[PDB]
Amino acid sequence: SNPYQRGPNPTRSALTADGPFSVATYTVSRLSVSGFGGGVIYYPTGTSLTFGGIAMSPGYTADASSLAWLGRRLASHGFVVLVINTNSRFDGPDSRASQLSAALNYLRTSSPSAVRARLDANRLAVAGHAMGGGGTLRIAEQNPSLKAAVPLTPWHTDKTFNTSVPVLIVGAEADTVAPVSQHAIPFYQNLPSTTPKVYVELCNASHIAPNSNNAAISVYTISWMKLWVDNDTRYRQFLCNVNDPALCDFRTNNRHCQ
Ligand SMILES: O=C(O)c1ccc(C(=O)OCCCCO)cc1
Ligand SMILES: [Ca+2]
Repeated sequence: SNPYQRGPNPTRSALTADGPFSVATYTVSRLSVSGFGGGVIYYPTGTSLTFGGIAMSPGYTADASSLAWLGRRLASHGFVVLVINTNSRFDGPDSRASQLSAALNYLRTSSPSAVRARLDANRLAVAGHAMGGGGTLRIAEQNPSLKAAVPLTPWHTDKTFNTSVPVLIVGAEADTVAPVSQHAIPFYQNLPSTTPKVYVELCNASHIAPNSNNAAISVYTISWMKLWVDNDTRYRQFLCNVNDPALCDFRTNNRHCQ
């Protein structure tokens, strides 16, 4: 009945590992594009289906490889994921927003045929690590068509974003680079009260927790993307009535659960 629904009924165990789909990659060379530094597209193969798309940005001084595990994890659960490299490794968060915007336009207008055949360009979301997550919040403000945004241990000097795009922010308790008291939590609190939003804080986690395989990040990022990109309400169970011992803070206005 939901034409965008993919994969068997989820289990928490299943969302901590690569999913039902084989994954291929397409390397986007830096010279092949303008507006961002190229990157890697992870996309499902062995299938004739189409899937929503996600543009993902790494953080300060980092490249696409720092989120390669997450790009492949999301792809394997049924998404087309472009993890970008930036024009300069020292680009700030608003620059990363512009480069996410170029990456989304590339997906919708300049995709390789192998990517486009697996892509429903009408259903796009964004995600990002650190300054990349700052850029995710800025692009959510500009582009109301986005289905979801997931900033991972985000960093931004701007603390105030206006968007109706549903936002789930992942904070890291022990983050000294983007302390949650100065970034993640102000971001959550200053988002509109009418916008479906969730803040989770991983116990004992560091700023680099998003840069390698992480069960909690996998569960919440897949579930948020499934819920909003696919309208797949089967993933409400992991985001609602939440009792998760991996988490040491949880905040929501609960607008995503019905
Ligand atoms: O995106 C990241 O992971 C990230 C974000 C911020 C810093 C940082 O040191 O902020 C202080 C200095 C600002 C520019 O020098 C480092 C890394
Ligand atoms: Ca602002």
